[PDB]
Amino acid sequence: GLTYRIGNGASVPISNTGELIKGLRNYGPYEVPSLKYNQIALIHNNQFSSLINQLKSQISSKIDEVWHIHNINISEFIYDSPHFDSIKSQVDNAIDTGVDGIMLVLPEYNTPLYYKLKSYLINSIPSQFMRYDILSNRNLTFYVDNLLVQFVSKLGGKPWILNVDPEKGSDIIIGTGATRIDNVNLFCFAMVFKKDGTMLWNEISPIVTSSEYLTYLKSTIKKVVYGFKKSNPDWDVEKLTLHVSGKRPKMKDGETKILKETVEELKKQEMVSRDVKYAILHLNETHPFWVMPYEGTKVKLSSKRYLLTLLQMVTPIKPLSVEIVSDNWTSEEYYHNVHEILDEIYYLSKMNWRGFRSRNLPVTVNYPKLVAGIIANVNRYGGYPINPEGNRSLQTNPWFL
Amino acid sequence: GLTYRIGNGASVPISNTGELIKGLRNYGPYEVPSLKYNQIALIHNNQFSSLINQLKSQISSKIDEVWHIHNINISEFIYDSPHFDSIKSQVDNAIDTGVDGIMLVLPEYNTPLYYKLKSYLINSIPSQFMRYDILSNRNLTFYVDNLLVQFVSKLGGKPWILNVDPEKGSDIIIGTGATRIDNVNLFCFAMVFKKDGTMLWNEISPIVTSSEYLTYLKSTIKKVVYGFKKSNPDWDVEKLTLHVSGKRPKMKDGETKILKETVEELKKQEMVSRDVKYAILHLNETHPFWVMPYEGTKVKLSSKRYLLTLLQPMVTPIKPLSVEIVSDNWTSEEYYHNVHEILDEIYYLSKMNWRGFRSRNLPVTVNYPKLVAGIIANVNRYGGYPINPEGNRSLQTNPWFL
DNA sequence: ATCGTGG
DNA sequence: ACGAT
DNA sequence: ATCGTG
DNA sequence: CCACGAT
Ligand SMILES: C[As](C)(=O)[O-]
Ligand SMILES: C[As](C)(=O)[O-]
Ligand SMILES: [Cl-]
Ligand SMILES: [K+]
Ligand SMILES: [Mg+2]
Ligand SMILES: [Mg+2]
Ligand SMILES: [Mg+2]
Repeated sequence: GLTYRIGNGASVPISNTGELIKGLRNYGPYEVPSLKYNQIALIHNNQFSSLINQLKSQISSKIDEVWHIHNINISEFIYDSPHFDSIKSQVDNAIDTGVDGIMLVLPEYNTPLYYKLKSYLINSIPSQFMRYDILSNRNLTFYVDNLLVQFVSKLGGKPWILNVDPEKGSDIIIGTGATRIDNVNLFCFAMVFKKDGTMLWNEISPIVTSSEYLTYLKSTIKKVVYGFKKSNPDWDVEKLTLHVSGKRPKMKDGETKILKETVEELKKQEMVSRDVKYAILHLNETHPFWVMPYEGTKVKLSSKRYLLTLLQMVTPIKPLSVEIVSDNWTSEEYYHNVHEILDEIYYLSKMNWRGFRSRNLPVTVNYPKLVAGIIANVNRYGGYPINPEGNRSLQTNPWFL
Repeated sequence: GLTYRIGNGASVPISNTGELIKGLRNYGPYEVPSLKYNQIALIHNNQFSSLINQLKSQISSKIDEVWHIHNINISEFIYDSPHFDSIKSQVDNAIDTGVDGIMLVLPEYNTPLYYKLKSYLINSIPSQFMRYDILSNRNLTFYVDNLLVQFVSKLGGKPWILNVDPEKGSDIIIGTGATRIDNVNLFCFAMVFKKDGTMLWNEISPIVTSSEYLTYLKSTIKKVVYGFKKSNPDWDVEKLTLHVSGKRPKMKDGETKILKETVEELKKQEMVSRDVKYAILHLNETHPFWVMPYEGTKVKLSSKRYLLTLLQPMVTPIKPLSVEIVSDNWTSEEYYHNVHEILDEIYYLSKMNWRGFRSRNLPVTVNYPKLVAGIIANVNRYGGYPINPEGNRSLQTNPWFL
């Protein structure tokens, strides 16, 4: 009987898109974003196109009636050529007029141009890309519907959160680890989440080589907890869970030792409670299968190894492996704490803000994968480096959606 | 709603021992064995034992009331010394009086003595061994109940069969493969089953080295099909399934190639239909897990690999069975239809176990070969009388290994 | 070797 | 070692 | 790059 | 890389 909390104290069942959208119309999102300009720019090269005009009308009406963001104006900016220089001029024109976000329509598939512009925008202002070639042969309403879930989130809104019991679960969950972007290079990440699935803070390392992995893992985690604790000084962390994921160097014994060391150092500096109870978990997507009745099903493979059959004639299953690699739990509370962390992981698999029907995979694993896609391709095609440190908007918003 | 067919047209639901025993009392087993002497021998070491006396009276009453084998006489033979020669003398005395089967009580868990005597009795007469030191007033009822399931079966009875749709599944299923008895030596096996779970014929190769595996795999399958077809001349086989199991040499591509050749040779010889539709399957027990609803669940891992979540009968244990289709001549149009049928068939066969009342929840085409392998390996280890069913219609057609 | 687990 | 109908 | 599964 | 679907 799990539900999403949306606006005005209302709650709606999970797994029901139609009831969610209707819920949003009646009660609004959990948090409407507070804008500075009440202005979005739409940037395209199809000035008097009838479909740009229908796009804009659906966006304008849905922002108001579904997302309850009232009195928004959409200004258009036209670029003459679909080249970086020409598009960047309109982007810069829009920014200097004062806009809260940019909706950027590209004409065709162009990976280098996309990653160059996306990395520029990430460093500048919340943004949402669109492809005009795909838009044409597409049902517009489903297009704009899902599009605005992530754009409103990038603007700082909170579409919905999970209703969870404040007596149960982790005070915070840190999704951490690293992801390879090629055979030698990787970056480390650390993301602090509330048990209701909301991202509180994120940090990423520079792109480094696998030999630098453990050094930057500890430093990225210390960075994220320092940043989180500076902005939530009165947040008491007495129960802490780490979700470690990502295709990363296979140094499991060394990694667990450095993670355990990090927690005790954070405990040294009173970043977490005096006797914080913690567990370090490895989360791994495994081979999908199809059942030829499983929602919330937990499978025990061994004393420290579990599997969650996450649902997405036939029932496709995306199983998630969960291994408890370390914990300071007593043996009396152990099984109870196991049930809580596996429940928590299942709850977090309901919390992705990429659209209304997102992939059901824990946000602690999926959001770092979205970050990896951007970082990998910006390094591959030469865009602007993305540096969250020092930039509160990047540290506190889901810029990666 | 799967059910077992027992006697007089009656059927009882699976997974309920109480109703199955009551069903047998009311209606009899699916087939009562046809005995030659109406006599069985009980051979033991404790003439004045109250437990032996209660054992003999429970066997007598339940053979009559549960299994509907009426008017059987149970003669007794006492051996003095608990050693091979003395016991074998009483076995030989009992065989010479004219008996249908021997029930043999041994003093304790003496493994060399057991396998030497059991290999002798397998080569002679249906038999059921018991341990004197394990009998107890508390367990005697359960003891005799299950003991008789396998003994009636070894006498040629059919306790129960699976109620299955005659239009679905395989005409015959051949359980085959090999089992290593040590790092070098193995034996091959081939068993023919009806889709209702009954075993029709079984053959095993001699113990051979792993280098001889593919040769003897082919010859053993041909022997069991020649045997089935000689004794079921009109059994049309239009749909054939092979269940390949056992800890055996790593030769998957060559093994598959030989198994296909074997089927093609049996078609040429008109042992199966020249247009037989068949599949070769690898059945593998994998690591159990526990769900923290799954009865008969089929899991697809790819177009060729499947998993059956068989229940092991807070935390509920699962004993999954990997099923890989390594070869088939199915049309793409009928493929997934056929996949559903062979996976359901494997589930149904996991409900067939004539070892006792409780289902083993492992397909009979895997489990009966594991039982044979236990005997063959230990009889070689402890130097018993070698067992080979060839030329012995009794070993070929009866589940001597239970 | 009543049969199966669980240890 | 236990429990099973 | 609406986001997903095949 | 495309085909089709979602409220
Ligand atoms: C910062 As750049 C677009 O020159 O890689
Ligand atoms: C058990 As022997 C040596 O009589 O074959
Ligand atoms: Cl007693
Ligand atoms: K005895
Ligand atoms: Mg996006
Ligand atoms: Mg022999
Ligand atoms: Mg037996």
